[PDB]
Amino acid sequence: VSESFVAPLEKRAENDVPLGNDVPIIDLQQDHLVVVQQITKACQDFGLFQVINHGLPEKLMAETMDVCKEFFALPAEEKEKLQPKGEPAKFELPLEQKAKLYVEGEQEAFLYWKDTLAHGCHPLDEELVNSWPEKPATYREVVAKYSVEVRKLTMRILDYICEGLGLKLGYFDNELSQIQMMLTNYYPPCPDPSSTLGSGGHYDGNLITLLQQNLPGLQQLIAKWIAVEPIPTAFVVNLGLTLKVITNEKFEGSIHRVVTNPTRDRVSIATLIGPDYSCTIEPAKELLSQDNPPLYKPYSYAEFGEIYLSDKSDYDAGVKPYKIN
Ligand SMILES: CN1[C@H]2C[C@H](OC(=O)[C@H](CO)c3ccccc3)C[C@@H]1[C@@H](O)C2
Ligand SMILES: [Fe+2]
Ligand SMILES: [Sr+2]
Ligand SMILES: [Sr+2]
Repeated sequence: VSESFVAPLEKRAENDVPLGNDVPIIDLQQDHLVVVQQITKACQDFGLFQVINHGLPEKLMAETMDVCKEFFALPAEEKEKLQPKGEPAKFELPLEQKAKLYVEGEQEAFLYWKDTLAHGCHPLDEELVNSWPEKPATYREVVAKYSVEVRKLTMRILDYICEGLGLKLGYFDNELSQIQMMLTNYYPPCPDPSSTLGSGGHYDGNLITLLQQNLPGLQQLIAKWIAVEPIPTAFVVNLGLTLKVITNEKFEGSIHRVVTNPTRDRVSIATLIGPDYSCTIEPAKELLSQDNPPLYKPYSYAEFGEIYLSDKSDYDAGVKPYKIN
């Protein structure tokens, strides 16, 4: 592989990462209180769980994976239409909601073995959808339906979380969930998987992420890495750094990475829901007391975003400046 993609020695993945047998798989068609309790335990102990029988149509999940794979099968001349000034966009502010192809890495500067299609999904209007990919022909109609359904499921999970925390229902149904970035991640086969990463270890900076996958490669840090079993009809729920802060660390954030494969490609669909850049983030005042003092001072999501996207010296470098007590 090009030296551009060689990860620092300490960040390279070992070849035999064990299956995470303790990753919670939560059936959302259990009794209401059982679902609340199981989600609450998973958020407190792990910060990563899968949801099944989640009410999002399996046919739509399959049709969305199909059109996402079809997009990444498009020729160069079509993909160039999503490369501003002839190259992929960077994950930096301002993060625009129009569709672009993105490159990502860390500055021992190296690049992730990954192509990402990203666009906003909320609110859905003619202007936003007109800024989505023109090809494949069915991308817009399928992904419009998918984005509405994934948001519906995310808001159900956030209200289960509200009941678990003792927050009012709809606590996150506001500016805290206003941004919905859909990241379609393409991992082509890699000649040297021992030296590269599809995605370096990270928290998602946002509130909550739902991830759809068909093939292995996703791993979680529990200094022990575990493999997250692909269930094609499930969503992986990753709690973000923003929810870790708002819950005053009552909930864990998911630290995860993606490893490369020498033989086959992989497509994942990540729906990243979180605050508008104008938001002020702080521990929920409703949960604070002399026994539970705030561990973070209030901060600008925009200010956090700039640090989160640039400083990868530590997983929580984004929130380090705002730590108190
Ligand atoms: C591996 N990368 C991490 C950083 C970046 O994330 C983003 O771009 C999100 C998109 O909501 C973001 C969150 C919080 C602040 C700024 C950006 C792109 C991807 C994600 O999987 C997480
Ligand atoms: Fe992520
Ligand atoms: Sr180009
Ligand atoms: Sr257009």
